[PDB]
Parts: sequence; C-alpha cells; structure tokens
Amino acid sequence: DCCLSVTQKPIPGYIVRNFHYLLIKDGCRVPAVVFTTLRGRQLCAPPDQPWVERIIQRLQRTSA
Repeated sequence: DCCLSVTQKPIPGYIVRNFHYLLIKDGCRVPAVVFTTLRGRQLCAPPDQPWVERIIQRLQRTSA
C-alpha cells in the first residue's frame, strides 16, 4: 500500500510542487498519481479525474 490516502476532491494547482506516477511494482495495489505539496505532503489522486490531468498539464507548461 503506497498511498496513505487518495483524495476524492480537487487540490488547488498553486499547492502542487510536482507529481510522480507510482505502479503496482512501486509497492501500490493500483497505479497512483502522487502530488507533492509545497510543504512536501504526498497526496495520491485518482488517475481518471479530469482535475488531476488538469494540474499535470500546468506542471507541464510551467515545467523545466
């Protein structure tokens, strides 16, 4: 179990430092998108929610 708790509800973009994708083999039951907050809190998010794609598309434009 790699996710203490998936969030149902949208996280504000401005809170998110970055994302990483974790697989079964990473020690997860199901694959998970992990958002790391500015404070360093891991928030697992549902890969199928448009609000998750939506944050990742900003981390992509503002990226590096």
